[PDB]
Amino acid sequence: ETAQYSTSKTPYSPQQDIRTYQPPPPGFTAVFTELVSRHGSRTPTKIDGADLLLQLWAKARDESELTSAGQDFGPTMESYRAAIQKVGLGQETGRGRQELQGMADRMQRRLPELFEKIKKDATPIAVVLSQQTGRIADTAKFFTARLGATDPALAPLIQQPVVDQDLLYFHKTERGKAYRDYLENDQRYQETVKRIKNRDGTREAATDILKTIFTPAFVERMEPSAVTKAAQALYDLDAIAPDLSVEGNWHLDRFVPRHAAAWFASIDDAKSFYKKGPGFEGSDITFAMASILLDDFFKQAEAARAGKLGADLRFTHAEEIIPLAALMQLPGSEKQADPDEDYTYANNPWRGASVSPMAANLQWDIYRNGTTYLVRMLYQEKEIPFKPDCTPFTPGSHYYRLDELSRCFGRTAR
Repeated sequence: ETAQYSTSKTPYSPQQDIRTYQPPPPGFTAVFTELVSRHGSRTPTKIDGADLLLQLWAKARDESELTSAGQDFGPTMESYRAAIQKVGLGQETGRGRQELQGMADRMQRRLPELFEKIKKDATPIAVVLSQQTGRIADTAKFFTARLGATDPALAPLIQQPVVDQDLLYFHKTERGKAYRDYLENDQRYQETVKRIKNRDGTREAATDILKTIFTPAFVERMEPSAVTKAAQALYDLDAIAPDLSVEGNWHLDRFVPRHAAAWFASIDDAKSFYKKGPGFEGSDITFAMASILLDDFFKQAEAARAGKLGADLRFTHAEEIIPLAALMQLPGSEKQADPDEDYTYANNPWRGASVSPMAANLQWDIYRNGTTYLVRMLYQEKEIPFKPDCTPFTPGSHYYRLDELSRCFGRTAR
């Protein structure tokens, strides 16, 4: 566990040791692999919350309304702010680099026979991006540079990156138009978000957060709206602090009680569940747009039978991984909400931390024996089954015939 209450800011950790994956059936050897990964751990995209808190802190300091621990909040947040600005807002941290390096390491150690075959055949390793610059391009570079550092003979086969916004940025392209209209205009969705936001408990959690730093009287002198906003800002900065573990340790949990973090995490997860995840029973508005990416996993696997491509490496955002997982009914995303019963941690398994942590990723390994192609799926590098109407190669197996997967996803008849 890299973090307990950070939802989709949770830093990455592989969820299985590669030595415990099921081995491929006898005579099957790796011939293709393909990946889609969110960027690694990053800084906040905005600094305004840090300045809001630093301005509030300076006022309480001047009024002599700081707690004992609150004395150190100013220096702590100034230091944290400076580290964020030195990395750059919305940019990859040193932990994010380490995350992608680790994923590259385990891919090469998991499929040594594939990378030998790729060098034998001179087949390319494609690299595909959601956008041309930023944390996305750096994420890909962390991964591909590690592949080439471990195996310099692989480096000339790794292709220069290309951008495919329909494939890896669909929530912001034309594919996402109906989805965005739904968010803006659907009354049931708007009512549900409002209900989540108005859950009783935020005011108490917010005051519990501010009271680590400020006297109760200072907190009561604030406008309630300002209490909510400052507490949210501090929860957010505490939530993402683990992403910056390489840059420092600011012990921001001093200022966010655990019960308050748990509350704010449950609010974030509920909102994201409806905005981006499985959503309401019977509706695919939040994730049908991801069909192009599921399509592509199939398209590239079938192409690999044609011997063209060695591996396909794709890099994108949570806003692509989350809907892909709901569309595929991956573990954690298989349960849509009854409209008469709002999402809660008790009635639904969906969590940002497990569905879409930083460097959230899905991988398919394709193995061949004669004319038979088997697929094994890794999710956060845990070996997982496909949805239950897909039949494994043998009972209990995590390997699936590629033509069985095409059938059970409706691409073919049999």
